[PDB]
Amino acid sequence: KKYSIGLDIGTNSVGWAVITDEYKVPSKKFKVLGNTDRHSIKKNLIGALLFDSGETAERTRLKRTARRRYTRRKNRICYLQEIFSNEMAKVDDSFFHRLEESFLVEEDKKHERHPIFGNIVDEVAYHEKYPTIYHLRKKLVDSTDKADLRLIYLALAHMIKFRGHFLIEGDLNPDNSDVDKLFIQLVQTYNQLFEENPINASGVDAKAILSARLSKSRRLENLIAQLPGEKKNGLFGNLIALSLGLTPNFKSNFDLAEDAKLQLSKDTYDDDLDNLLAQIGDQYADLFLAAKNLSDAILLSDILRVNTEITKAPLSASMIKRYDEHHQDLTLLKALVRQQLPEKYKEIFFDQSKNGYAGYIDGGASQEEFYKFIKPILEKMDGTEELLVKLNREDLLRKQRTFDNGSIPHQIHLGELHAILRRQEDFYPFLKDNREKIEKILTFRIPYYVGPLARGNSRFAWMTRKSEETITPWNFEEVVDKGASAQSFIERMTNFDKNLPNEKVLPKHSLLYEYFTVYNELTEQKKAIVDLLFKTNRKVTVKQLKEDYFKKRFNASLGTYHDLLKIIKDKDFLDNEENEDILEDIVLTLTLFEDREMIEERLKTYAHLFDDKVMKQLKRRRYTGWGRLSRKLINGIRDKQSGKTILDFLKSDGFANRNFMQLIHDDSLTFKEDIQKAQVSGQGDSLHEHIANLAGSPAIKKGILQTVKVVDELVKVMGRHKPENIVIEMAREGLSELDKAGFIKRQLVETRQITKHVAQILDSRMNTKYDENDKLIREVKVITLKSKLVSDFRKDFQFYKVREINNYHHAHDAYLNAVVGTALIKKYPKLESEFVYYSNIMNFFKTEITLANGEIRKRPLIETNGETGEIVWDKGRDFATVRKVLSMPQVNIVKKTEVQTGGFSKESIRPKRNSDKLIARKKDWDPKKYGGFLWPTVAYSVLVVAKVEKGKSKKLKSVKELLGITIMERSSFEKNPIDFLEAKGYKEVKKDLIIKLPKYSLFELENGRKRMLASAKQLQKGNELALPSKYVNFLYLASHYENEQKQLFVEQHKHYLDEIIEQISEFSKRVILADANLDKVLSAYNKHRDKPIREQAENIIHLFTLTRLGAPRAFKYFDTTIDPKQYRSTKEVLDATLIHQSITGLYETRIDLSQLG
DNA sequence: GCTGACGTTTGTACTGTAGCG
RNA sequence: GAUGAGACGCGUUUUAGAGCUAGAAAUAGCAAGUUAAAAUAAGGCUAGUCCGUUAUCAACUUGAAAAAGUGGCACCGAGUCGGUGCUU
DNA sequence: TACAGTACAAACGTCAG
Repeated sequence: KKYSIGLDIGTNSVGWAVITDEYKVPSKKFKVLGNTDRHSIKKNLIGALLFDSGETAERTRLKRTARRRYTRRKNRICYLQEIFSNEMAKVDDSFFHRLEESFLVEEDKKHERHPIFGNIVDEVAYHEKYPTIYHLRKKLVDSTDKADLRLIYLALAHMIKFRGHFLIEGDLNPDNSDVDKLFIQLVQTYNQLFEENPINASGVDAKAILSARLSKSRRLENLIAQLPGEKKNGLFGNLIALSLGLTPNFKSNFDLAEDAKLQLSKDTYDDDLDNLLAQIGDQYADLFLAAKNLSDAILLSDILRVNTEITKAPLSASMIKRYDEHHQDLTLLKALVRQQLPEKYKEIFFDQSKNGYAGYIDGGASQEEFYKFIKPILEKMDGTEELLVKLNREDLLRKQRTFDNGSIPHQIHLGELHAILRRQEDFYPFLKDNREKIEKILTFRIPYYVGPLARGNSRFAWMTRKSEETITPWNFEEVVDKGASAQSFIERMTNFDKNLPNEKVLPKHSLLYEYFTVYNELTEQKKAIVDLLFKTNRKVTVKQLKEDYFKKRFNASLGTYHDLLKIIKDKDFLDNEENEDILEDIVLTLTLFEDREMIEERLKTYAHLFDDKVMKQLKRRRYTGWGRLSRKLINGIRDKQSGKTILDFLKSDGFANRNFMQLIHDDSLTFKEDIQKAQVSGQGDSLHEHIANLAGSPAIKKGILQTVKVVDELVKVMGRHKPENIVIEMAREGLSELDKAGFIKRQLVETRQITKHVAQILDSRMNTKYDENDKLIREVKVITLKSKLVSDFRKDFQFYKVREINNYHHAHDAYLNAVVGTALIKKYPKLESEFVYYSNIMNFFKTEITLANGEIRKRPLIETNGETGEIVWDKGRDFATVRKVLSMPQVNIVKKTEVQTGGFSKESIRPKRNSDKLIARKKDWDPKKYGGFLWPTVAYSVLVVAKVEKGKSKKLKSVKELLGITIMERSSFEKNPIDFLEAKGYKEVKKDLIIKLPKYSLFELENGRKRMLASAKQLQKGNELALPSKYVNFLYLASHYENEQKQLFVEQHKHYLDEIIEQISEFSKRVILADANLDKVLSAYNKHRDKPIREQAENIIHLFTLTRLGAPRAFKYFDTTIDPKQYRSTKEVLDATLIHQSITGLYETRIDLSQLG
């Protein structure tokens, strides 16, 4: 007999349901394997697979980047120490070894305690002479003294490590460092985006309003009070506030519906800024870059404020003069305190937990916590005004290692490098011989297009070698094949157009992209409009359109047409038609790279077009990002009837215009057929490659894979017979004949490309037969549904969903996918070109139709299709079946058992203490002496039966125990489990009996109670409530008590509130075992029953957190908060029935673990 | 979010200890 | 909304930065403090200025692995699946 | 020889990241 499937593919679950011709689900009796006494189990063929959500590579990428950064940093040091190696070995033989084991305690350390000089006199006197490394650094710069080589090393290393940033290109000049010149460039950028309401920098001295001895807020308001055209709430004002490192609300400016807060000091500023630009435009990107550059410049004028000489180590000198300022302010504060406020001293300067100077130096407090502790203490205190104003301009008792040190360029460290090096060349000859080598060590940066410097063994790299020898800062220029590496960067980094695959996506400031998007929005008058307006200003207002042309604002812009007209300065060149592709490749070099030499090497191909000054400016220009479209989509394909391209149709289209999405979607044109012919993957792909070829989140792709697997298993069930229909939903998180048809399309048809891709995967998986001709035979037809059809079925037919009760709702939604899609496909035979891979198509389920006049019109109760004579939907019989299935108490819910993968532990390194639970950070490093990590991630648990040592008599006591293999020791456990377990103290373990138990491994124990494994030390809730349809339909309708017969349905059935509460009571006594929670709940229901039914229901809807599957989690009922009963034990599952579940969950293998021992 | 860290806060083995002249 | 490449700044951890004074003291008073080295997943071998947190994974039989293979039907009912009748 | 003194091992909240 024929059957169908429906699937509810969410980000966290895949509902699956099997339905016969009649919409009823089967219920096969499945075979059970293993040592239990149930040889079979009856299961309904409906279910949902639950799984933890597929996460992005982003955090792995961030970690990987950190790992490379640290490795290259201590190669930078190793290169330094190699250069110093022989000559240090003379000047102080053990010095680099003393610096190597500096982290060690004295018993572990082979050499002396004090790392620099060995002895306590010279090292203490180093620190007295130099309390901060910047004292040594400015000494070595200022002072031609023949200083001890150890000190040379320490300053050079404190610059080669911690070398600042590489954002300023070439040398340091006032055109890219002075706050004045840059504020001038920022106002030019503001006036470039907004030619309306500009401002003039001539009234504002950014060297003295900015960088003044006042706060961010004083300087902001002094700046506003000298701008004629602006005000502190406005756009330019918030840009300066942000530059000032304050946190403005640009949503007040762009009139955004959600809030939009920005702070340049914040570590997620890039994400927030990117959301801001998705929301406001792309034109703003050079405005915000100029404001970021201004923040870095005023940060540089604030940090570099000592100016006693131009060569005079200006960073080190300021860190010193700050130490001077800090030690006088600290002498002042301590004296102030102990003479005029004699108590409270200890909480400030000794406590070490509180946010005073104790916690600020000695403990864990940051400068902002310290300012929020100290401000309430300088307030209500006298004589302290000089300190309070230092705190107000955030200068009070600053550290030298702060969050602001990321403003420091590498040219500052190179000038101090060069000063130190060629201040001591004439005393150390190897400092002259290798000064170019050390200056390369700090200056060298691997370019963005070369990647990791692999030797074939990297997944990530593409670097191409001109020589087979070891890469270095010095030999990089010749051992890397830069050209081949950059061509490999070109070919790896180009993404591909999802509309037309295997075609490179354009740079998003491509000029063919610009002409296209302006024309697309603007849909010979077009030609006149763009030549007169869009080629003459960056953003055409509709007032200008009417005044300049209708007499005789638009989002889209030719901004790069304007940039190039500004930069290369001859207009007749950019309007010239054969000059498109030179310029397409210029914008492509210029968006692809961020390196000076690679841009210059590629622009050298064009050195004959433009003069070396504008070429210099063109290489100084830089663009970022990428569009969603390829030139073969915009201007390559062409219609076979009319004989023009998409772009030509955008330019001329007759009397009636079409948008780009219509040039794709239009039936009449041949673009859609060419696109759908091209949509397949080149030369094909595997299942896994195809899902990694889809356009979506990894969680959705995980759902798509679990969908494919539950389908392949729902045909491994019921004898390899394929389903006649598969219905898919990707979950949501008058009229003329062509308009009646458009309202059918509006109802029935998926707009989201991911689901069509799912239908393609399932189709190509299921359908594998062919004619004598090339014609496909498709044994399965794959249906894509839409949630509104389902949700209308749910809402209209009193058939409601409220997802707090149980995870059955995923399975019920897939059953709803199955019945709605399978009724639709036999109701409408001729419409299978319209959803397989009268106008309100949903009305065939209805009993009665309410018309626009108010009147009522009836339908047949049995609903049938006239094109076949087939019965399709028997109201009151299929409608009754679906209510049975939604009520039905057994639904297979499988939490996918998963090996936990991820970080070895939580990231924070905890201090040293006598606890055994600490995870050693190295193998040499005893946690009792060094500290270490905590909260290791259990990768999987393992059931071990063994002897272990017991008592002072050292008995070999036999134990069955659940041991947590952590992610760290998974590799060693899987290398040899016997010797790992023997090293864990488990003796003569039974190898054939060892049972691997990943997270969410399921056990059944008593009275049907199921409990599942979070870890060898923690368990989670298994079962869930079968509340029959009446109770769930009630509790939706009651929680939505606030059509009126639906309110009366809730004032009737009052007792269902009591019945639901006693069913959850019964159940959680049976399964949840949180007695004091049920007692609180039953007595609180007695306490609060006088609250309205609507309030009752909405609180009981939250109360199912008492029963929901998985982790115990806190919840509330009116005034009362109920805390989780955490199952931090595992002793019982050792004698439970372990269940190994199939990915659908139908097939089972059950191990009664009590039989093991 | 939710596994586990880290205390308190109870519940189990081992040695003492018992009015006496 | 996927993914990748180059740098930074901190943060943490241990160590070094002589503490002093008393006095039986489980440390009180005072003084000090700003910095640095090192490590930043353990580590791995093809030994690279690389790789190590994404994806993937119920169980059983073959297979180094890749991978393939493993569970009768229908009915009547439903507390998470229970029961009856044919069949091998 | 039953209970007392008391050194020792599971369980039960709030943090912690």
